[PDB]
Amino acid sequence: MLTYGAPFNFPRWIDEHAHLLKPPVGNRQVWQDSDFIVTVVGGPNHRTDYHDDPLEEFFYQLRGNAYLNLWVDGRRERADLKEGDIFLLPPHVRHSPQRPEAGSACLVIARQRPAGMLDGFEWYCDACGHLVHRVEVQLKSIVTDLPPLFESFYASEDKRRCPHCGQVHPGRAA
Amino acid sequence: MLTYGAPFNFPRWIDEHAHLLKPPVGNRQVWQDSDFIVTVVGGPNHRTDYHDDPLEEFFYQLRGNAYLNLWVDGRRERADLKEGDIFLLPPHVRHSPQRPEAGSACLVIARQRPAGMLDGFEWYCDACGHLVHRVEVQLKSIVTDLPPLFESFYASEDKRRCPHCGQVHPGRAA
Ligand SMILES: Nc1c(O)cccc1C(=O)O
Ligand SMILES: Nc1c(O)cccc1C(=O)O
Ligand SMILES: [Fe+2]
Ligand SMILES: [Fe+2]
Ligand SMILES: [Fe+2]
Ligand SMILES: [Fe+2]
Repeated sequence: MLTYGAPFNFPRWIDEHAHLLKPPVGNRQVWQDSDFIVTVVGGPNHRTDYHDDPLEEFFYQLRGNAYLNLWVDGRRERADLKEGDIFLLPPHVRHSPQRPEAGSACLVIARQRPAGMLDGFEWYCDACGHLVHRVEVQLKSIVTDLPPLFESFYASEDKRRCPHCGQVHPGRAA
Repeated sequence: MLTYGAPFNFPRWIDEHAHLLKPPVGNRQVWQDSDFIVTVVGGPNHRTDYHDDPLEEFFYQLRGNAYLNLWVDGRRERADLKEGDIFLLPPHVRHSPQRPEAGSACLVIARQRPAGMLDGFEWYCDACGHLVHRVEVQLKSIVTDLPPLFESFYASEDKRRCPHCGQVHPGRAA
């Protein structure tokens, strides 16, 4: 049967769950236990991490504007997500979503990762740009696994200390 | 780098490629050679087949309305796709997309199938409902593998002959 239920109005669903799109991530999954992970992300969010997703991610900015901070070579870049843009992110491109606008909404689609395909979360030095800290995880929820991770980074000066220049990353106000 | 290029305006892309959304399928792939198969489908299309997709499919009806004829038990059903609806179709649910409206557009997202994960295309008897004909394929393009398949069904009375009641399926005007 229709395991994921019947079709429904998306604009109206987003209006109804707007109150639930909370920071740091601003996440919300539309269907549970499905192979496609379909989420709506709103603003304002708070992200200092770069995600290393080992699969592709699809974006469609439905309301408001946002941008992804990226590493493209070793260079800091930004891909803008103006209202109405779509974007397909290749695997492993480090990205840090910035969602400043209240009432913002972006459709974000990813797939369940196979066992032993791990996500990376990375922070980089503000001063020298060297990698400061990386955690790899077998992700089981993009909604409710993210903020505990950021938490233990923020709460610890040794994790935030650049191993190249010794600058201590600002953590939860970067 | 950004293999699939940078973000771009989706409404405008659809307007620009509207002339290309041709029947029977009405298909068009946004990015090539990617793991997510992201297509826009428009109308009017012409579909008599039921697709047995071994992975999930995501739908977001962006412009116009459409419906999927389904088999849910062994029962013929219809899930309507009114403008603005989203829908996640489970694996293997037989579906026949009907897109009657000109200037219609639906975002449809699927994944590349692994080797040896085959798609099924099926036709059913109008009179008795028995399965008339099934082809399994290792799909390599959802745009440009579909219509040749339908073609050899339509062009052949033995393929269209119900093995239960001997009724010959109407083929290319069903
Ligand atoms: N891209 C994202 C991710 O991988 C996890 C959570 C949120 C987002 C986003 O785009 O905001
Ligand atoms: N669902 C579809 C598919 O699997 C192939 C081609 C077209 C569609 C559609 O929704 O029209
Ligand atoms: Fe991400
Ligand atoms: Fe540093
Ligand atoms: Fe299909
Ligand atoms: Fe029959």
